Amino acid sequence: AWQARGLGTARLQLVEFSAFVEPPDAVDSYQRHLFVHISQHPPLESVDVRQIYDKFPEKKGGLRELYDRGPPHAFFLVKFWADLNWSGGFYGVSSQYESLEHMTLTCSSKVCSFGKQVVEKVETERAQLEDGRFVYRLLRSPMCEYLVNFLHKLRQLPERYMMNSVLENFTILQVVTNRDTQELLLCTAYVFEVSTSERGAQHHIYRLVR
Ligand SMILES: O=C(O)c1cccnc1Nc1cccc(OCCc2ccccc2)c1
Repeated sequence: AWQARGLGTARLQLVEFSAFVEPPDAVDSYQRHLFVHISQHPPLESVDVRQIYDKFPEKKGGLRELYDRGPPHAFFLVKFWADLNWSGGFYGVSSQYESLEHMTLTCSSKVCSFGKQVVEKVETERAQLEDGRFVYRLLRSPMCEYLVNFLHKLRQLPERYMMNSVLENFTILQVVTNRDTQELLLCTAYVFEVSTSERGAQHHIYRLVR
């Protein structure tokens, strides 16, 4: 009855999320290539979280501990089929959330390889009042150089199944918390495959249950 139908909770809803590259010539005629993209402008299916425990960090800030803090309804798994056909351009990530209440968000994004945290980015965004609800805009964050280099290497692999093998061990954990109260608002686990290109980016969102 109170089961999510999109990625978010009654406190904080994902509006839009994308990762993209704009070619250097974008200044002349604009174009951006979307690696992955969620736009949220029946209940979702569910995946038991224990199955994905070892794809993410441990001991602290890991999935089990986070799920242990709660709240359980705030945990989502997103599977992406990334579009890897698109050098020297701008690699960016854009996130947008909204809420009924005014908070200061802290958003932590962790890239893990074989479950070991490899890179982490932490950002805060203060609410902006706008049309009844509050909007949080973390737009055009530069991709970190580890991911850009990873994408350039990945795009070079001679077989799609080889990119999928490599991506089997690559995950991203995103945890959004109330900066002031420390309460977790949204935790999203991302897992990745490569899209055949022809099909651009796709995704499938699941609730994480236990
Ligand atoms: O923004 C950053 O530097 C950043 C830093 C630390 C952690 N996470 C970050 N961002 C982020 C979050 C979620 C997805 C995403 O990229 C999808 C592209 C992609 C990557 C690999 C295989 C296929 C497709 C980027």
